[PDB]
Amino acid sequence: PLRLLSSVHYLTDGELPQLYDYPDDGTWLRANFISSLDGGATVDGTSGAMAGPGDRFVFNLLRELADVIVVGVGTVRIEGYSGVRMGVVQRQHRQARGQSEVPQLAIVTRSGRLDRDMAVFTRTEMAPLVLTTTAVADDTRQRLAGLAEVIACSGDDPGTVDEAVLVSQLAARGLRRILTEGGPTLLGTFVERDVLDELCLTIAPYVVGGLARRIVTGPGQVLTRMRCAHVLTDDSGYLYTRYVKT
Amino acid sequence: PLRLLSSVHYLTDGELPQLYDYPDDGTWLRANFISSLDGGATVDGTSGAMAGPGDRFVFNLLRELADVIVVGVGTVRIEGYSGVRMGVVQRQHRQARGQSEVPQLAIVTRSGRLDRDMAVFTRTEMAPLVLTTTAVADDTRQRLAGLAEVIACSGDDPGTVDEAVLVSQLAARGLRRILTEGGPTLLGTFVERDVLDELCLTIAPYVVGGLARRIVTGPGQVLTRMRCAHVLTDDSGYLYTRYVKT
Ligand SMILES: NC(=O)c1ccc[n+]([C@@H]2O[C@H](COP(=O)([O-])OP(=O)(O)OC[C@H]3O[C@@H](n4cnc5c(N)ncnc54)[C@H](OP(=O)(O)O)[C@@H]3O)[C@@H](O)[C@H]2O)c1
Ligand SMILES: NC(=O)c1ccc[n+]([C@@H]2O[C@H](COP(=O)([O-])OP(=O)(O)OC[C@H]3O[C@@H](n4cnc5c(N)ncnc54)[C@H](OP(=O)(O)O)[C@@H]3O)[C@@H](O)[C@H]2O)c1
Repeated sequence: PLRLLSSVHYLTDGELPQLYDYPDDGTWLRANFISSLDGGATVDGTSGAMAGPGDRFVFNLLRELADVIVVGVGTVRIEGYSGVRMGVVQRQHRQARGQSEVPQLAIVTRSGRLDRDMAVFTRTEMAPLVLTTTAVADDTRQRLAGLAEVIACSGDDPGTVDEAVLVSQLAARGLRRILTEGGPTLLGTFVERDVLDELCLTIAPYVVGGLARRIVTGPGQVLTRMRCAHVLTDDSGYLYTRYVKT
Repeated sequence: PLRLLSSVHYLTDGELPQLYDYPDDGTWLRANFISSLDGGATVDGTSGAMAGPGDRFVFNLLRELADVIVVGVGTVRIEGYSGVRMGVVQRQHRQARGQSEVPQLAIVTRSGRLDRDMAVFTRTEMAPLVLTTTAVADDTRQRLAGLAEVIACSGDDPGTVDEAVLVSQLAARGLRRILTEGGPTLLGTFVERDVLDELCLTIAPYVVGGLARRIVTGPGQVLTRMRCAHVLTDDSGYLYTRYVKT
């Protein structure tokens, strides 16, 4: 029944993208998170502490592959989101694949209460998308004129975001290779709404104790089976897993 | 940097214990938990739903190997703990290793408010240990006379349990191969107190959303590095990991 996993293959620069390729067509919502062994998403309020040697490799790759990075407004402020920096070689590979040189950032907010003075609009090569509700879209649009394209992502209720709508709105703009890196609330809603296609999860070899929240938070409770596509490791005992929805 | 993990070896009946052996001497506190990809310890309030094909294999093995199973009084009630059932072959292998035929159960409680009428004392081959505080030990001892050996596990504060003391009290009684299966509060305190030597964690290939709590709960925040001793898998995409403290 049980099989021992072992390192059978060293990954170099180029086999790595293959492992994390998006499907050749269709919208694909990929999440990339890190957590402790005991499910803590945070250490001292952020994720960067737990980050593996591999983790920044993988984190960067997934960004390189994404058409858009979708992020909750909470993570933007907390993780200090600025523009998606692509290095010269990253830009090259993106252009080679026919994508823009830098992935778009898309910020999800139900409230739309994004300060014009927010950090996220400032140090960036590209104006973010703001994914919000039909209700607040117009005001948000005017308030953020010149700083962000504001997109209504309501489905039926104009006062909330419909996550499948959100996904289709991004697809609608050719941003079908979607990466989300947080936060837990956002991820929680993707999970609740069953629109998460893939979870790339770094499991950091730490226990952090009970204080930390999980990589998903919120009222959602589901039981979505996923298929383990791969587990990578490094010498530091990290697991870089990639699971795709059944 | 990254290595692809793959199934290199089929585990049979007998190589499995080797992977999960306790050190030949010394006290060893091993936890065995299961969680979802997104760190949920529970589904609908229990853990059994997520359980792999492998998971009951491993769960049983770890029990077979343990001198004592330490459990919070919460898990006892919630998971419906009765006596540790060992099958005839399990008993045999335990005797072969010089252990009692059935592992002892040890219930941790600060309050000591264990009903004499509790389920845990009833359907069992062996009287449980009750690990509690110096303060309530005497009353708990009298109240549970005939049903459980009550052991004070205070260190300095007689009103709380000192987890290192708890471990030594079990060692003191020859129960040095310790398995805990919960709950999160208990595990949280083992983690807080840095007495957890090993975490065997089943990662079930599900996301469950934000409602679930983690396999550790409580106020504790630590950053304890662990070494990945092994990752096993099955066809169902479960990971049966074993991490030992650095
Ligand atoms: N371990 C990891 O991998 C990881 C990764 C990322 C973040 N984190 C951590 O998690 C924490 C942040 O948590 P968080 O839950 O507040 O982050 P968040 O999900 O990014 O932010 C929450 C806010 O974003 C908006 N939002 C999220 N989902 C939405 C939805 N479905 N529809 C409309 N708006 C939505 C809402 O904004 P409005 O209030 O404006 O409506 C919501 O209040 C930080 O500590 C961060 O470091 C950890
Ligand atoms: N996914 C998994 O692998 C897994 C495994 C096990 C359990 N669970 C789940 O977790 C839930 C139970 O959570 P829980 O935190 O209440 O379980 P718990 O830790 O077993 O029970 C908590 C209680 O046990 C006692 N306790 C725990 N740690 C103690 C300590 N260091 N010192 C003194 N007493 C201590 C206290 O009893 P007193 O109040 O009497 O002082 C405490 O209130 C259930 O839903 C269960 O299914 C999940």
